[PDB]
Amino acid sequence: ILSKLATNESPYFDGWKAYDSDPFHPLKNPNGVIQMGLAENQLCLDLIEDWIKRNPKGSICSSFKAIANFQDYHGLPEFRKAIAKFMEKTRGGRVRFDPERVVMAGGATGANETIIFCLADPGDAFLVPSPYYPAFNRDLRWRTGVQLIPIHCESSNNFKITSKAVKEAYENAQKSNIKVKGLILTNPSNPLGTTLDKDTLKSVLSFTNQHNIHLVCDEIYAATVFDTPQFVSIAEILDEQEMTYCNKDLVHIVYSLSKDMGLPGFRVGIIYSFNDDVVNCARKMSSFGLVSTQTQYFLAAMLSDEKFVDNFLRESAMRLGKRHKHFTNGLEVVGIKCLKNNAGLFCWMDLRPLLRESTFDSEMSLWRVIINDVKLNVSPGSSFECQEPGWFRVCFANMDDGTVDIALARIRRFVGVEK
Amino acid sequence: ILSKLATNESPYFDGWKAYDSDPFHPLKNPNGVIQMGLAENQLCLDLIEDWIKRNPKGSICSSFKAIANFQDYHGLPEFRKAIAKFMEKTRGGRVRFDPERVVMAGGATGANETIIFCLADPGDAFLVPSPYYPAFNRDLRWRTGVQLIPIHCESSNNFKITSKAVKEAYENAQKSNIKVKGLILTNPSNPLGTTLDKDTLKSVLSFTNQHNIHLVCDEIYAATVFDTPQFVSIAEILDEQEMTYCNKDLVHIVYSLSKDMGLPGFRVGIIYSFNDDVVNCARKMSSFGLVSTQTQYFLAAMLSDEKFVDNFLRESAMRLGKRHKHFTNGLEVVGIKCLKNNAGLFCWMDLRPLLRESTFDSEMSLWRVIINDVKLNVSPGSSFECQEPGWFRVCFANMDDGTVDIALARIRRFVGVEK
Ligand SMILES: *Cc1c(COP(=O)(O)O)cnc(C)c1O
Ligand SMILES: *Cc1c(COP(=O)(O)O)cnc(C)c1O
Ligand SMILES: NCCOCC[C@H](N)C(=O)O
Ligand SMILES: NCCOCC[C@H](N)C(=O)O
Repeated sequence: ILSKLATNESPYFDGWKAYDSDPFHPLKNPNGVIQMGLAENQLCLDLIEDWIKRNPKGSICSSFKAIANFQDYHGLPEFRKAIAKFMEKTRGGRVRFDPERVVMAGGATGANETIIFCLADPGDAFLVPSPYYPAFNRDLRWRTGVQLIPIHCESSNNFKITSKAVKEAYENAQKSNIKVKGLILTNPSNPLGTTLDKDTLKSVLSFTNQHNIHLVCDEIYAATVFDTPQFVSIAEILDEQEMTYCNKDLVHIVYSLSKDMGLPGFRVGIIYSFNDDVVNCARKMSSFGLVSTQTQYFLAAMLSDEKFVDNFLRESAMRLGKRHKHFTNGLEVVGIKCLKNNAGLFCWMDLRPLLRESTFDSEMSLWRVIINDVKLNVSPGSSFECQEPGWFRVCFANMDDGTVDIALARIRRFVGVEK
Repeated sequence: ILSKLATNESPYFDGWKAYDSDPFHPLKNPNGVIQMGLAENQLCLDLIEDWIKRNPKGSICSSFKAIANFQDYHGLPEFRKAIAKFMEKTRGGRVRFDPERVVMAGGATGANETIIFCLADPGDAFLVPSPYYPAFNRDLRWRTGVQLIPIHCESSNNFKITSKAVKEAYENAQKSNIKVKGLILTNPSNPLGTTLDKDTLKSVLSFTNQHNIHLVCDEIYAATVFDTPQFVSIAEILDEQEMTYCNKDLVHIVYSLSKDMGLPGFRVGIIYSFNDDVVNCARKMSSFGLVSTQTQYFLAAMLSDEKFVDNFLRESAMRLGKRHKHFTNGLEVVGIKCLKNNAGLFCWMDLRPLLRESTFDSEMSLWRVIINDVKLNVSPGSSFECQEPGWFRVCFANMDDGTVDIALARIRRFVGVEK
């Protein structure tokens, strides 16, 4: 006699399974499936590996007893500070983050779930532009009892958020007598890999503020921007003249080191709320997903080395851009267009012309050819609740140059032999 | 407009505050408050510190990329295995643990909360003997909407669980039309520091099984036993002849390394369920509180060193016992009796004769003298929902010999100057 949650728990996992089954390897499995579905950042690990060698004092008492026995939920004082500065830094030191507000959580997964707990009761709702990070359906609803309402986005205006589409989704929900507690954005965007425009942000923070609902911003890809415009954080939107009168009790940021540092395995999630009560409730809830002191120690060390941090953010961006363009260009050879983007660890590719029809059935049909016959594991627009068929997210930050070129040839091959 | 949880959130923290304010230190603050309220294990850290030095390969790629990028929620294969054996070992290898069942969680705090999510819906109930680990009131209810029903325990039969008291609490709840989904024990016991008797366990697993409700066992102090009888794990109760027919879907274990290894800061919580569905649901929920891969690596290394593990469990028990007896004896000099115990990092001291009356008001009165005038931070029975005044939990595993002797003198002093 389990609980509802237990007693109530795989079609979009076909790609992921096809790979695990026949995993590509240059020598061992050369005709294997190339992983292009997971958003990992590895074009920089050599930068982190390096740092670790020349600095044999950023771990295991380089004070072992202290970090091992330390169990306060504000975490190590120096850990907070290094996280707050790493954040100011990512937004070009154009804003200040008070580390006394920095709260921990089980990576961004626990961050997003915890914040929802703080802003909505079972049954309440949250608005969210589509396409969006699929795990949201779990992270934001499963144990929170909170439901998600989609704000529709299409290819015409390149998938931008419009006051029309927002009030559309918003008002619509009201008819059904649904209580909307807030709106959650992802900026830079996932799966679009696009940094939201400054005015666009303003419009949304306006709508949000004009209806006293929250604006949760998951800026986890903040340090993956590799091309203009420059990333405008919500923290910056608030320090602006015309936005001075917005209620900071409605604004919150959700961060993590899993994507712009390539450390998803360290489970470093952060919640930076402009609301003191939320900061409180959020911290008390962090004792369910506190970052390991052992890991807090190591990061306080590495993130305190300005020289390293400045080099990384710069060096890393240079590679991501290099990689991205190299991939985009290859695709435009065989005539494949992508959604122009300047961030993320992937690109929003358009295969609408390869669809036999403009139906999801076709999208799923084509996708099967890619995971089985072209042997590349990629994600289909439907996985992200994209409301228009034909789009695929393709990740390019988890492999080396040679592999990126094999995939390109494979795509070049498949396309040629199709017209 | 926050959520109910946020918009709804300190008298028992007087002791904790008195210490932070005037913290004892041999030279700096010699007349300071001695910390005897926190259940930390440090009589062994030298054993762990040591191991780390002679083994400079149990951390940060001694394979950094791999552990850093690793994000599967079954965790590192070798991490599970070393945790499963460390567990078999703690129960005298008298039982076997299949590491394929080992699920992670945010320390025991996230373990206990996650399991409740899996076994009870908002409004359901759980039975729990009193006194109990105070954080339960948060860990088990706060975000689960599940309520706790106390099974009364008194000093007569030395605070044992009786079928009478259990069916008492159980049936009583039914009248009030409350749905009871299970019963959660702590063995060894907190704050009693007593390992439950073999037959006693059987009786409870019987009542539980005879009413198809769950039996969650938080055996977090399993490796702190320092005196007979020997710790009987619930895993062992199940491998017994007369218990062969009990439903394993109702039995679950909750573990952590925070108390018997002194690593509360590494947030290593485990859930070992004999129920395959719970194991599933529990794992999917672990992605909210996964142990850091960086920490999984280090533990897979140290816990794989049998020689070390055998020495530790043995060495550690020897010190805990040494310390405990030395403390108990001192107390019996001035005539202070404690509840006989063979585990934990504290002792259940009886100050009933010092109470001016048999009321909690008196208990709180006396407690004030101890935290302010005798300057020792200790926990009062009421903090643990003890239903009878006069008992105090006093922790003795977080300081050295000299400090343990100062406290004893302080208590000797206070007692003398009181009769
Ligand atoms: C990858 C991702 C996450 C996961 O963050 P973790 O730290 O790994 O938990 C959350 N949100 C978005 C939008 C992501 O892309
Ligand atoms: C100390 C304690 C906990 C906390 O375990 P953590 O790993 O620190 O989260 C849970 N339950 C009991 C009974 C405890 O004594
Ligand atoms: N979508 C389920 C959660 O897994 C985390 C996301 C992962 N980084 C990915 O991009 O698939
Ligand atoms: N009681 C609140 C949770 O803190 C954890 C428990 C701690 N180890 C203690 O013994 O006080």
